[PDB]
Amino acid sequence: MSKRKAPQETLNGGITDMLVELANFEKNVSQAIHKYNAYRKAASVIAKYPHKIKSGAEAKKLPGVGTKIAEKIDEFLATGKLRKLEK
Repeated sequence: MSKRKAPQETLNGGITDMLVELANFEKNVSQAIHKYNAYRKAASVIAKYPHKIKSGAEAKKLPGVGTKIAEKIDEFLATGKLRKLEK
């Protein structure tokens, strides 16, 4: 796109894609602004991070990420797959 080229080594391009996607679902919805900044801020630092998050702690140390969104990051680096186990 002239100056804005895609990323050669997609590091955190899969995570931000799930935080930026649902993030729109937060603001796009009425009573969903608290969770909005959750992925909107976490996806911002990760989508614009110069390195990869090793464990969930590496995501919490980032400025803007809390323990809720950062907790989901640990599950990403932990196993990677997210079954539908709600218990």
